[PDB]
Amino acid sequence: IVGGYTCGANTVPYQVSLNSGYHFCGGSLINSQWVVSAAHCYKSGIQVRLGEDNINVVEGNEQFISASKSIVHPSYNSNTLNNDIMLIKLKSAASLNSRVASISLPTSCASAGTQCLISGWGNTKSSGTSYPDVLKCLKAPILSDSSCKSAYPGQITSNMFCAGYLEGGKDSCQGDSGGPVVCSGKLQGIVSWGSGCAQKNKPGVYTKVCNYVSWIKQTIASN
Ligand SMILES: c1cnc2c(c1)ccc1cccnc12
Ligand SMILES: [Ca+2]
Ligand SMILES: [O]
Ligand SMILES: [V+3]
Repeated sequence: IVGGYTCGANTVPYQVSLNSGYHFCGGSLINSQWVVSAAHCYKSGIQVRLGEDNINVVEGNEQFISASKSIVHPSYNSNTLNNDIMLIKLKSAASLNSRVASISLPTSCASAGTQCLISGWGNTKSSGTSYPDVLKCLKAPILSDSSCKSAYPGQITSNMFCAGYLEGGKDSCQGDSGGPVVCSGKLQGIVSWGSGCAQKNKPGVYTKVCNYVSWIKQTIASN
């Protein structure tokens, strides 16, 4: 997260770190047994880390639970990043309390202009590299479909939305992938892609979670 702020420990209690020996992506806890992340975050050997603030120190609220199964969306296209969503089933159920809690799926899509909370442990620089140990946060508005399409002509599908600031300075970045975009208490986005980070006229692009609730529910119903 470039241009954000330190969230404060366990104030984003649905935020997960995906670990394969190291943090490589975020995700969102949607119930005691399932995490939503980006399909482009797929890898084998994932451990889900819940209750994290500093990802390099055991602070006392963590739950570390291995994935038993990962399910990339059937129509995920890694070339276009269309349908950039994946479900991760936990080997054992998370214990839900104030420091670890699920985030609700949407019933309806979010509106443009809605201020959302984006979070993660990604790069905090738009040029150069600096990775934070504690969870970073960013408040960012959903942008119009037309502004999004103007920013990335020929690249935005109906399963994507832009959020952020056309002036630059504030964005998600490398290592935030797969993490939440929460608007009015619903998981509306997943950190997907952009063109650099925090550049003028290049806002972040997010998977539009409201288009996947049927697939999520059906999948959870049978796995
Ligand atoms: C870890 C983190 N981010 C990424 C990947 C792995 C792989 C692909 C990709 C494409 C767009 C944005 N982020 C990532
Ligand atoms: Ca920790
Ligand atoms: O990334
Ligand atoms: V990334």
